[PDB]
Formats: sequence, structure tokens, C-alpha cells
Amino acid sequence: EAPNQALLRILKETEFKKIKVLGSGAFGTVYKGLWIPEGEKVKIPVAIKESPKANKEILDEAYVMASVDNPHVCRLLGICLTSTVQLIMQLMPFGCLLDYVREHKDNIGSQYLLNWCVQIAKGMNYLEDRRLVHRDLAARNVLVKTPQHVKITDFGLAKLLGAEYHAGKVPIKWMALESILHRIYTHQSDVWSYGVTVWELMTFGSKPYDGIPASEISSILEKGERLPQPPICTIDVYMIMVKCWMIDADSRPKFRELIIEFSKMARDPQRYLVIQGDEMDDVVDADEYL
Ligand SMILES: */C(=C\C(=O)N1CCCC[C@@H](n2c(NC(=O)c3ccnc(C)c3)nc3cccc(C)c32)C1)CN(C)C
Repeated sequence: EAPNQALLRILKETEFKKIKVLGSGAFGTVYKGLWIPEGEKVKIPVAIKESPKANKEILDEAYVMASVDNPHVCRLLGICLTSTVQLIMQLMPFGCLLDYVREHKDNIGSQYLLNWCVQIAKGMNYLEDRRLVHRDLAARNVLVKTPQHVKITDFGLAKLLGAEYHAGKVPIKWMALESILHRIYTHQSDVWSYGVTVWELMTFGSKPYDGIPASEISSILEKGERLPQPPICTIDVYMIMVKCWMIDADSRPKFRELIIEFSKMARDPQRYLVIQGDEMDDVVDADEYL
């Protein structure tokens, strides 16, 4: 009911230089680019994401992105209204945490793993405060700014609630039972996804329910079957994931409490995660351009 005073910044085609192509898929095309804000005398490294139905959707993704401000959520720097709609957002130099955990398995420590968990839990709790259900929380949708700093992305599904959301193609494997069965989406349904996300990291990017068709997941979870205990996980950690995968959504841990546990755990990570051998000129990062 609070009026959304977020400002939407329109950018000049000329204001920024499109460098390389970070990636092209179903979601669209992402480009590595530089943004020079006119008289500003700053260079901002950015990522530029590029039909009326297509244009409608991208703008709603912009509406959500502009309305958020958190050290653990991807920021919209502005939009460019050309022949095509482009979202200009802070460049995350290390891409998605999924590829990162996959590509750096042998050098990823328990301290990092446990902190990533805090950082996600934090962001998710911010989106909770902002009455916004993510609906698509995965390790692929969590970007790496620095290995010491991760931020939540992909607000294409994000739904801003007011005073259980009722709903296209969907993940299934990160989805909660009620979401699969009844398209009921809540912050606690995001807790399920967070649990799954943790499982992805503790397995160093293992595919959830590998070799199981999505049409089977429904009955599987109804039967009481869940994702197994990742080898690096002490029972203390696996229990947290197991609490996210409860049938009663009120029995799922609150994001504010997951922040607590994971922080307690990151105060001594080796007790909780058992990993083998655990022991150009005027450039400014967006996080410093306010
Ligand atoms: C995860 C895919 C993956 O790692 N990316 C997600 C989408 C494509 C871009 C890619 N990428 C970026 N992205 C951003 O900087 C960015 C910033 C803000 N919002 C968005 C949506 C994107 N930056 C990158 C730097 C280096 C390499 C790459 C690839 C990169 C990240 C796994 N997939 C399932 C394969």
C-alpha cells in the first residue's frame, strides 16, 4: 500500500559502449559493456540484457529491478529505449554461482560456501521485507560480483504481493509441492527453493533429481523422498536443507533465521562442512555510483 517512489532512469544509446557477448539464450542476450553517464567523468562496467509481448515482459522485469536496493540483489542502473528494449545492470564479472562452483570445485572452501548461503538468505529476506516473492531461486540465478560477494538475479518471475500467489514453463525441481500441485507461491515456497539452492552448492553444481522427468517429481516428494545428503555436509547442515523441504510451509525456516544459522556456522566452517584440503582509469563499480 506504500507508494513505489522508485526512479526509472532512461539512458542514451551514446552513453554506453557495448563490448563483448557474455551470453545468449532463451531469456535473451547479455553483453559486457561500459557506461559513461554524460558529464559524470566515470566509466561504469555494466551487463546489457536485450515483439510487444517480449517488450512487455522485459519492462516488468525492469519495474521490479528498479524497485529494489540491497547489497545482495542485482541493481537496474537504467533502461535504453531504442528500436529494442535494453536493461542496463551492474556487471557481475564471475557470472552465475552455479558455473563458478562447477568450475572451481577443487579450490572452493567451506568459508566461501557458508558465506554464499548467508548472502542469499539475506537478499531473500530483503525481498520478503519488500513483499516480493522471487518464484525462480536457483544457483544459476545467483550472480558472483566477487568470490567474496554474491547477488540474487532473474526477476522475470518475481511477483509483488500486497495486503499466496496464484499463477508458462517452470523449474519444477526447485519448486515447492504446493507450487507444483496448485501454483501456490509464497516466501515459504522460496524457502524450498533456497534449500534446493543450498543443495546445488554443497554438491558443487550437481543437477537436482538427476535422471528424473519433472512429471515424476510431484509423486516423489508426495512419497516423502528428498534430495540426498551432499558428502561435504555435516548432519547440522543437511538438517537445514531438510527443514526447507517440509510439506507444512509454516514449518519451513524463515529467511531471517537461516541468516542466523548459516552465520553461526560460518564462525567455524570446518565443523559444518567437510571438504578435502579446506585449509580503464576512471572506472567505478555501480555499488559506488549512487
Ligand atoms: C548460469 C548462467 C550465467 O552464469 N549467467 C546468467 C545469464 C547470462 C549472463 C552471464 N554473465 C554475466 N551476467 C551479468 O553480469 C548480469 C548482471 C545483471 N543481471 C543479469 C541478468 C546478468 N556476467 C558474466 C561475466 C562473465 C561470464 C559470464 C557468462 C557472465 C551469467 C549457468 N547457465 C545455466 C549456463
